[PDB]
Amino acid sequence: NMLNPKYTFDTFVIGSGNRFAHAASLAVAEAPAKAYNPLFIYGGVGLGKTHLMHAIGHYVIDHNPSAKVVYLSSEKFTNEFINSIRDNKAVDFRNRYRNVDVLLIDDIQFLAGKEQTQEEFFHTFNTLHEESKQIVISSDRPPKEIPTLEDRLRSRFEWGLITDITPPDLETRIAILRKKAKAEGLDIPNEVMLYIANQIDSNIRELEGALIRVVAYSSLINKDINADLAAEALKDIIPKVITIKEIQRVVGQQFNIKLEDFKAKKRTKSVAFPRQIAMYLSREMTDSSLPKIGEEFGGRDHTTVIHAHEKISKLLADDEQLQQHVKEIKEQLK
Amino acid sequence: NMLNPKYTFDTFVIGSGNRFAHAASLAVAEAPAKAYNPLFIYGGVGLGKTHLMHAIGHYVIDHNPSAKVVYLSSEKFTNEFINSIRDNKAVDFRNRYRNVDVLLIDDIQFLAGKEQTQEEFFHTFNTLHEESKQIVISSDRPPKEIPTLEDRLRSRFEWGLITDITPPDLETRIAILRKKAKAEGLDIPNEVMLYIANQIDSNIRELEGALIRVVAYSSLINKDINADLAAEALKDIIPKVITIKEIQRVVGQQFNIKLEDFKAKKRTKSVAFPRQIAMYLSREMTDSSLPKIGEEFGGRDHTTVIHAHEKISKLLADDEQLQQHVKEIKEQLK
Amino acid sequence: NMLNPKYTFDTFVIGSGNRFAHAASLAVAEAPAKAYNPLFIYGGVGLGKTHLMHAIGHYVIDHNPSAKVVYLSSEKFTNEFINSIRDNKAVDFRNRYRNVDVLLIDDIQFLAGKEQTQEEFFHTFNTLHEESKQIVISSDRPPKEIPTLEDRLRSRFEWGLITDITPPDLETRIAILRKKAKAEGLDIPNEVMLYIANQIDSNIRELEGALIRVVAYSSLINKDINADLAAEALKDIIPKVITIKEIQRVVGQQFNIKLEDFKAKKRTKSVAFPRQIAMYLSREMTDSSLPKIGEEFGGRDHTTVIHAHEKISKLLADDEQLQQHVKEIKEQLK
Ligand SMILES: Nc1ncnc2c1ncn2[C@@H]1O[C@H](COP(=O)(O)OP(=O)(O)OP(=O)(O)O)[C@@H](O)[C@H]1O
Ligand SMILES: Nc1ncnc2c1ncn2[C@@H]1O[C@H](COP(=O)(O)OP(=O)(O)OP(=O)(O)O)[C@@H](O)[C@H]1O
Ligand SMILES: Nc1ncnc2c1ncn2[C@@H]1O[C@H](COP(=O)(O)OP(=O)(O)OP(=O)(O)O)[C@@H](O)[C@H]1O
Ligand SMILES: [Mg+2]
Ligand SMILES: [Mg+2]
Ligand SMILES: [Mg+2]
Repeated sequence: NMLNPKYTFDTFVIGSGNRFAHAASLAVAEAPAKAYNPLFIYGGVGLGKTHLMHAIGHYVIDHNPSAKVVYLSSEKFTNEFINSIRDNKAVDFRNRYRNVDVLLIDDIQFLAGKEQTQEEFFHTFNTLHEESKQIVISSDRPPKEIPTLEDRLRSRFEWGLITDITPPDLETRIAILRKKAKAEGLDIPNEVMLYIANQIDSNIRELEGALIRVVAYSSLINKDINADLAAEALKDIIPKVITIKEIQRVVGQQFNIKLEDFKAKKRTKSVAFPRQIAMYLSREMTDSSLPKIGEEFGGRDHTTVIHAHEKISKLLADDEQLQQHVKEIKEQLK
Repeated sequence: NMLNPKYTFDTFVIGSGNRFAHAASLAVAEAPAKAYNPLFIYGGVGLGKTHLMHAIGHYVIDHNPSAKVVYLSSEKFTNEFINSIRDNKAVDFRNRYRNVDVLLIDDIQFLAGKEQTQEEFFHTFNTLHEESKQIVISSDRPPKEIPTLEDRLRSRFEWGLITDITPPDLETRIAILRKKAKAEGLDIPNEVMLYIANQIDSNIRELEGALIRVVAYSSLINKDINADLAAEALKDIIPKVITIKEIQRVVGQQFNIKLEDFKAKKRTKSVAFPRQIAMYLSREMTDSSLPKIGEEFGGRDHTTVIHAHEKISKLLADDEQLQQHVKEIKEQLK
Repeated sequence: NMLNPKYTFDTFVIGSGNRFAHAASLAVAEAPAKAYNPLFIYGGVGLGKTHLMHAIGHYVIDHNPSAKVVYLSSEKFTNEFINSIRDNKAVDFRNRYRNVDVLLIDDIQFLAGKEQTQEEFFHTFNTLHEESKQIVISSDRPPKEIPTLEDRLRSRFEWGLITDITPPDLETRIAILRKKAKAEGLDIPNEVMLYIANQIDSNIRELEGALIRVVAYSSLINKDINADLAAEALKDIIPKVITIKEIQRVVGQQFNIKLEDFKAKKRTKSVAFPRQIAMYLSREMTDSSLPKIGEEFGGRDHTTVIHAHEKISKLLADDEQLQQHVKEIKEQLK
């Protein structure tokens, strides 16, 4: 029906970051409206929530064919709700959504900032929970930190079980890629697999994207996939952690002060100016503590750093030539 | 209809800079919504991304007349979306664009800075991907480079195939120019073809401008096209790499300091000043390493260059006569 | 409408400097949107660019009453665009300026420095060329040297034919004068036309103004126009080539020295200083080459010329009444 066939409990990879959410979803599928009537899922994007609840819907339909499992996104919920209001189809909207055996909702964050749709979902939740029906909600934030949410909805969300998804680690990244490769029907070396899994890790969508790009590049070049092939295909795609020494060398390449001049005790303006501009940049951009930064940068007290960067802010609040200088600094440092 | 009849697969010259993009585009045209749904071509200017998307549309419409194919630019998308919002026809906008079999969207970079429109296109993308429809996206720069793009949209862009287009080679430029001439229905000598293609490597949109200028000049002057006539026509149409030797000769033509004076070990202000002004000029307008430029400039240490160009920066941050002097220098060095 | 009855192809006098532009414009007029779609014409001031654009519009409207030709300036474009986006009526601005069969946009260089107006014109150009609508662009400088123009908009400017207008020569100046006089309906002796065309060669506009002044003064004096009356009428309206000999004579006059001792080998200050000032003036005023001026200076070496020029420049960089004397000398030479 309206469920992707690729998303299923059997095609889902279990890892440390999704074991709890997977187990809760499977328990809900095995015991609908009995174990966890409100089940709330939150996590990052590209982390497996839609896959998980498509798997729930598939499980429920397969084990029970009479069930009316409905899955949708909060965007479509609001669109249908408002169009029903505008076309006097409110009774039909209520009929279609209050009587489903299992309900599955994407990205309920979309409801934030919408008052009447939130009220209508509140009443739908109430009716479904009263009828001992099953409600499953996904989000990217826990219900505590969803803005513009009524306390009744916030308390309903926390009523049941709240599960979190975290970014996958290396073993499950390789396992996910292996599962995708085996489903597609391609043979690829472990070294290529590990190279991709190590080089790209922010979410999993980009993992599949990198894999399909490298296999397509190999197909075009008409050679089998190797580690060098993976490296050459995945070149325009490859975060740079900035260190205190890295920002020091950035400033000592742009304004190219010699390395030991910052540590010197010279009070002249020519020597001083790069010291305080780099001090302000490091203070605003790095997470290192103020005494620590003073320690590496000449072992200076925090008072000098404070005064220097404060006067730097004062001079950059009115003067624009150094403003374009500093925006270039922050453009070529990254 | 909305597709340029000239832009098609037959009129596209395959090279080493468009082979990967053309392969992905033709595979997508052969198997819409089955090979790589979110296809993402990006590249420079005048390179053929619009030609490629028009070719995809032509192929899929010819091989499947019933298929609903919509090509539009992201600017047109924003215009129509905002007009739908203001005219109270948003539902009609959703029906128009969410039900398309193949959606070709041009220059997605325009969505940078438009958060509501990015959300709308995010929802449209999700619908078109859930319904198993094809989405082809064009851009100037990779999705990780575009500013003010939500991580959801960036990850969905990077989910599918990503291809890039590079400027043509010289043989590719000659082949493109031959195809354009034979399409126009005229014969141009290979000497003229090589002359124009060797003169211009910017983009095909100016390659064809050069060819049309040559043909127009020949038609006016009532003489046959040859290399000399092409040179006559392209006098005012036709980048000069700036190197350290030519920078030194520019400064030795403006401030006319003799060649061996820079290499001299003198410490007088009159001798020294041209040395450091030229050194700062090169340092701000060269890609060569500081030790290399220092060795070239009399085999000097990098610290002396550092101090000299830094005092140059101080004297240019407050003095204006040398400011117009240096702007003249940079104007006439290029 | 917005076109000029006095600006048409019949009133245009074809010459060496506008034959190419006239032929390209006539081709565009005969076959709108099909021969040279992005036509770009640039030149000086008072040369015939707006005349040619109005002639193109006149021809198209005359041969095609169902043609929506719109002539406008860049200033009117930016005014209307900003007013529309301030009134929140941008949809009507777009509806007006993307449905024009021919767009005759003038003095496009005005768009320099207005980023969003440049973007709106960029989208307008894309929409108009994507639908096979003629585009004619006029400027005072070639598209390459229009500042703050993006590569995209410049490349669209360079896509088609680019023409240029050169200041007219004597025969076509006299032809323009004869045409203007015959259109006005007065008989003027050919000697008067030759006199005016000889003693005013700047553009059409001052030529037309000189003719108008001659006619008005002669009408006031109720005397038939002749060479002497034209001379008296143009007494108050009416550059010289600078000569090294003249410069030397002038400088020697101010600084109390004769003529024959310029090439003398005496190293006395009272003669060297005026000679250095004269050679500095020749260097910074004339295009004469350094070997040539050295030959005129009794075979002095280029190194000595360099040293004297640098010394004079540095000495003048610290004082102002030598600059005053130099300004007085330049005013005398003018
Ligand atoms: N074990 C796994 N954990 C997470 N994702 C997985 C796993 N195995 C496969 N995937 C893939 O991860 C991808 C992430 O897409 P998914 O639809 O789950 O995103 P999401 O974060 O839930 O977002 P949304 O709710 O907006 O759809 C899917 O294409 C899915 O096939
Ligand atoms: N490989 C090619 N063979 C033939 N013509 C080509 C090729 N690549 C580009 N062109 C031509 O270049 C011209 C301008 O390029 P085009 O508009 O197609 O690309 P683009 O600038 O990358 O696209 P977009 O405007 O969508 O960013 C077109 O007329 C097209 O025919
Ligand atoms: N070849 C020509 N023959 C006749 N008149 C000419 C010719 N060239 C220029 N002129 C005169 O130029 C006058 C005005 O100049 P025009 O506006 O055409 O030029 P422009 O200064 O380049 O234009 P713009 O208004 O775009 O800055 C017209 O009245 C026309 O008579
Ligand atoms: Mg999804
Ligand atoms: Mg594009
Ligand atoms: Mg003009």
